Amino acid sequence: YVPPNLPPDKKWLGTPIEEMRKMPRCGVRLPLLRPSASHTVTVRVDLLRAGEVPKPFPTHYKDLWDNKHVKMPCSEQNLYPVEDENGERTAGSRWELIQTALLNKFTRPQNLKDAILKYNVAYSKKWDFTALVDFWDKVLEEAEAQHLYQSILPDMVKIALCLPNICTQPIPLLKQKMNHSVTMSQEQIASLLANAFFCTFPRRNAKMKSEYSSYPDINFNRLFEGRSSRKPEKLKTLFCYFRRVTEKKPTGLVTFTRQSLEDFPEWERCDKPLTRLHVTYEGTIEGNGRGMLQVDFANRFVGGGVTGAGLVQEEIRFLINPELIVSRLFTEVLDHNECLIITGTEQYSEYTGYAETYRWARSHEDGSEKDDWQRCCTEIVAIDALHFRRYLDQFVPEKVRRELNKAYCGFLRPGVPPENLSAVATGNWGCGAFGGDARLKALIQLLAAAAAERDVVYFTFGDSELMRDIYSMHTFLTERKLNVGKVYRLLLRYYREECRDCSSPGPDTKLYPFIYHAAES
Ligand SMILES: Nc1ncnc2c1ncn2[C@@H]1O[C@H](COP(=O)(O)OP(=O)(O)OC[C@H]2NC[C@H](O)[C@@H]2O)[C@@H](O)[C@H]1O
Repeated sequence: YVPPNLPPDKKWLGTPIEEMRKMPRCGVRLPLLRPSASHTVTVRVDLLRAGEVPKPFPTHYKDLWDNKHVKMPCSEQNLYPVEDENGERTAGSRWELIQTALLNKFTRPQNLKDAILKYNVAYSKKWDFTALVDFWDKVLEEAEAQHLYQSILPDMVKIALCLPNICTQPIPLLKQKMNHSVTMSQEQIASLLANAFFCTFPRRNAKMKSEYSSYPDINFNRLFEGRSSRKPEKLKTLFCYFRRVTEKKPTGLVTFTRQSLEDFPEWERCDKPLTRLHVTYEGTIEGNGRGMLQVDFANRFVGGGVTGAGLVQEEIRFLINPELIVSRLFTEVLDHNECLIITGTEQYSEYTGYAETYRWARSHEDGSEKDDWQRCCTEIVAIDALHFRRYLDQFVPEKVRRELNKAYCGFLRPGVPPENLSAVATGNWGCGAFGGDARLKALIQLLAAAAAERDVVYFTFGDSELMRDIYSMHTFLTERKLNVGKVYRLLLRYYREECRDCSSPGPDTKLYPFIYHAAES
């Protein structure tokens, strides 16, 4: 069986995009946003009104310095040792120290550094600031850099130091196995990120295995190091944010939910049928999946290398929607059965390129209308694929079972009637830096979505052959009436037969050919 040749000029195939369900239009009436055992809410829900920056709850700063919550910098327990009159050691408030370090003009880059390091003295002789020093003096002109130091940086310091009156409620850590949600103000997030920018957060820098060894970086220290060329475009994009939220205090709310599923489908038996597909080689997930569930091609440590190294799908999403970065403050690494769902973040910048082609394009005025909880109508899910080192590895059932489960966990929304759930807006998940095969993930995903009762929208990101092969396969499986079960079974029939005992680094027969042949020929 060789697949039927399809319309050679057309840009998309399958169900027309504008027929897929999308929020807010498809959404269930959200209930009274109340705090609960599983939902921390850090603003005044009674006072919550369109256009008005939310008042934080409770009104005055309550601190928790422990292993259940973020260790806020401004805590009275954030200490450093100090010699007294006699030489005997006492503790000094690190917060005060920070305050009086950052309340100074920064008229050169050397100053900002001096500042950050005044509290981070252990890393005086470990933290490179080239990238910054370069950005300020060489990449930004007299005009731009003047606006940065008498305006933006001081504005950032203001919201940074207002933290205790902004994030008055303790932020719990979203640990492994917790099914928990946090919802906080865009304003609150900007304060924390401002703090992140000034490398303010305590106990989050150990090379040595610490308490937070299990969590991603959050201080921005690494954005300052290296002779890397993409650092500046990164800075341009984050300042675009810091400039937008200092000038006009944002009035939205944002929700982070960790999801852990303990019980999965018995895929061999799964009776549910395939869902509707729309696949296109133009568009992008952020660009075109307006209203749908947009996937983040995530690292287990969420956000990937946004604070320093990387600059691919996730890092990019996290830069254009910087409010996602704060997820790193409190989200432990993802186990194989976990994900992070962020409803509410805004897009502040537009871009061009990818990896080392990345340029900051312009500011973006996010268009998304807000929901019942004053959260933008855009829901990202971060799911982490496996980073396959040898290409065949991924067809081992265990590897397929897993990628299936992750995808599932990221899509499934327990309790929710399918007819309310939007489409999933995805693409070549795990088939870039993580080096997996697109044709397989495509299927896997398409199977998981099926199991989740969510229709898919796949962006092939330029690859039009993929658009066809994808589509061809979807339509072949569908007209031949196949459920998730059989389609899974065949994937293992593929392993046993071409992969299990394979001399070469690649099989003689690719997946789709094999599947086509193995069902109806
Ligand atoms: N905006 C957008 N829309 C749709 N498709 C995209 C987009 N950007 C990239 N892609 C496609 O998806 C592929 C995957 O991007 P990538 O970030 O390389 O996804 P992976 O899961 O393979 O990489 C994961 C790791 N990299 C960054 C994260 O920290 C992960 O640790 C990429 O090569 C493209 O073909």
